[PDB]
Amino acid sequence: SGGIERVFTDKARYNPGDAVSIRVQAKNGTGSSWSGAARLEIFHLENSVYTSSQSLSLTNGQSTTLTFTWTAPSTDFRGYFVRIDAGTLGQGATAIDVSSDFTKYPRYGYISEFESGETALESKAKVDQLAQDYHINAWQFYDWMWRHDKMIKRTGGSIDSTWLDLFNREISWSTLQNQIDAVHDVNGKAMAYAMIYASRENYSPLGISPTWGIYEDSSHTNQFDVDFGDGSTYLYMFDPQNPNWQNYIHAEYIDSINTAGFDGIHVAQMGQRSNVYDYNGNSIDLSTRFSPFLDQAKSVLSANNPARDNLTYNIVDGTVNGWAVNDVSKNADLDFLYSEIWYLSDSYNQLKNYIEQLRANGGNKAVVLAAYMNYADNAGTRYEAESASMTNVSTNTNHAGYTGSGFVDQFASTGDKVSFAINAPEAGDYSLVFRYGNNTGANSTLNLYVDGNFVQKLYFFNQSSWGTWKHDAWYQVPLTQGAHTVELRYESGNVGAVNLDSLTLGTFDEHSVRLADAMMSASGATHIELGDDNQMLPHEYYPNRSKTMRSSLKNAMKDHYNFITAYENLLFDSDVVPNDTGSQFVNLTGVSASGDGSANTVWYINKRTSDYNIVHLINLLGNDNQWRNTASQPSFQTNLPAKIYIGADETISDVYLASPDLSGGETQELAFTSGTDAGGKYVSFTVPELKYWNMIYMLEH
Ligand SMILES: OC[C@H]1O[C@H](OC[C@H]2O[C@H](OC[C@H]3O[C@H](OC[C@H]4O[C@@H](O)[C@H](O)[C@@H](O)[C@@H]4O)[C@H](O)[C@@H](O)[C@@H]3O)[C@H](O)[C@@H](O)[C@@H]2O)[C@H](O)[C@@H](O)[C@@H]1O
Ligand SMILES: OC[C@H]1O[C@H](OC[C@H]2O[C@H](OC[C@H]3O[C@H](OC[C@H]4O[C@H](O)[C@H](O)[C@@H](O)[C@@H]4O)[C@H](O)[C@@H](O)[C@@H]3O)[C@H](O)[C@@H](O)[C@@H]2O)[C@H](O)[C@@H](O)[C@@H]1O
Ligand SMILES: [Ca+2]
Ligand code: NA
Repeated sequence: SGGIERVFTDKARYNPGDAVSIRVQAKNGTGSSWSGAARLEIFHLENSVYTSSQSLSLTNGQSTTLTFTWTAPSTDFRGYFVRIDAGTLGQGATAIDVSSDFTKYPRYGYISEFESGETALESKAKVDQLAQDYHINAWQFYDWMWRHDKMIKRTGGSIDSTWLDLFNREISWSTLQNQIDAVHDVNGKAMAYAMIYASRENYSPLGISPTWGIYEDSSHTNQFDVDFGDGSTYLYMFDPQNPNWQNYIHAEYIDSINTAGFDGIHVAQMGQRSNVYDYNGNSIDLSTRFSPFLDQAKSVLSANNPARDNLTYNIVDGTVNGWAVNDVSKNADLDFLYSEIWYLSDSYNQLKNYIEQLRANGGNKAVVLAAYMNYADNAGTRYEAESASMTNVSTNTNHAGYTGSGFVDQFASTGDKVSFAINAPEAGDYSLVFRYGNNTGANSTLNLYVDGNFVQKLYFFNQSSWGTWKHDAWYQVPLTQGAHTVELRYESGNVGAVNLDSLTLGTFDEHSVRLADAMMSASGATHIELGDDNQMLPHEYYPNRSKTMRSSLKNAMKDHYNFITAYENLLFDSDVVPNDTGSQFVNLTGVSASGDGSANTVWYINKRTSDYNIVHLINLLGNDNQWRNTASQPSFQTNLPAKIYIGADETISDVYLASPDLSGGETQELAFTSGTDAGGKYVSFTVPELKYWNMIYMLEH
């Protein structure tokens, strides 16, 4: 098997003029010798712009790697599709982005691990995989810093080679510096995460004054804080418009750029706080105070280094006219916009409208969303704990909300054990996720053994009652294909007790993820969801690996990111705008349609540039209108008729459709007819295949 195994480029973005080196990795699986050619074609949208061929002979079972050189055309900010054809050996694809500045088309990843064991080679590997497979061109470095108010730890004037972060992880300077070097190698940019307004506890001896702080009340009595739950460890919050706090923390931003080599600062925040005072007791609206900080930030960064002055800011809890949404997106000197969605834009449609507001408020600046998929779902293959092998503990049913036929109780003493026999369909990482109850008044622990080896002590959090199930006890392990044993053991020095409901191989649901990303991108945004060593982002604490992508979803992602890179001019460009105004329409014979992402339908979103009329179809057949929750496989459709009404205005030369779902997102020309109905001007064609997302672009001349 295989054929064309990988297609990718040495770097994630290129400048105009750069030599671009397309690699193609091929392997003959057909138990025979093979001789033929591999043909390279590169398109800018509908138009072929380079073609080339190389002869290829391979014995039975032989692998090789071809290289095709290309030069990036001098028009800046253009994306290209890439096809490789090898006849009977197979085909493949990738995409190329020619853009001098990543902030126009951000494809944002992350890094959250900085382990000392990590070699420069491993660091390059993780960066290289994301850059090659998805064209990630910027990375958010998460929880790299020592302290929030002192990001680089020094002993005298000497940088400490390792340090411990607020959750006691060991951060390595050299690992960090290697990863940054690697990001740069692929023409990546590196964004340091940093708060706008946070110090850590016991701040006064770092010369920070409480008089710079924000307060819950007007007697300067309680400083807004963030409590990490151990009585020691806190963030304290400060006034973004205070000139001393700006002075202090912008000097840290700069230290970070200049010492670590970052290309900018990803500024975070906690979200909405109400009834906010300064030290002196003047009531203040915290939501208008971020962009004066950000303006000042931008200006001291651009003065320090125009090449490394990138800036974004987390608009937390995003939604149409959400807190700080308007002030930030309209008045902050940010290179691009960023927003963490929680529960105010739960429908595909609501989230579309938020993206549109953002894109409109910012002057078609790029928007990136953080939106952790399947966040509330225990998604993946479930193994009931009542159906496993348990010792000195028995099943029960006497507390509601379990899955299956019950759960294992009284898992409270030495020698108690539960063994699950699981199958791993493919070698890879697996998130072992346990659903459980704990009402002992504290944290509870068990020891986790895989195939007879201990792997980690595991914490089970205390809860409001034994009626209440959580599933935030997990650990991620590598596994070979085939059978394995996963075992929890109550041993010596384990504490508390738990009811165990089940084990789950925490898995992102391909269906929901494909839909969510098509929506986001048709709407005009990107999604930060990939990082470290091909992990997908399950939670706001980025080191969290309670879900894993299986290979089926990895491939769809490679397709998705190929797609949004080749078609970035049609998806993201400065002049790409909705057609919401007017009153347009689309008809699909056989299937319901909607313009507002209604449940169990197909969804048209109509957009335009001056060159093209664009309609995205997104297949919500068989699924609700919520973007985040898991979903069923939608009803794929074949040879489906459509008619798109337009205006008396438009004349349409050709019709084109590309989809990540089909031939890796290559563009097909479609046959079609024109004319007029009672409803108005119209055009018509058969959509050969709709799976999750088709984009229809129709050339207007
Ligand atoms: O205690 C059990 C708990 O453990 C893990 O979660 C840990 C916590 O993650 C988050 O808080 C840590 C986070 O706090 C600040 O950032 C918050 C937030 O900032 C936003 O702007 C940004 O978009 C987010 O990415 C970021 O999380 C600090 O600035 C940051 O340095 C620090 O990393 C979360 O808010 C807390 O709720 C969690 O306790 C497990 O992953 C989890 O399952 C478990 O419940
Ligand atoms: O302060 C005294 C102790 O308090 C805590 O003890 C908690 C218990 O932990 C385990 O039980 C887990 C179990 O808890 C409930 O059962 C409550 C009672 O219900 C029945 O009467 C049962 O037959 C009794 O044994 C039990 O007391 C849940 O309903 C059940 O689903 C859970 O699995 C131990 O088995 C108990 O002996 C503990 O009391 C705290 O953990 C201790 O430190 C304190 O000693
Ligand atoms: Ca169960
Ligand atoms: Na859904």
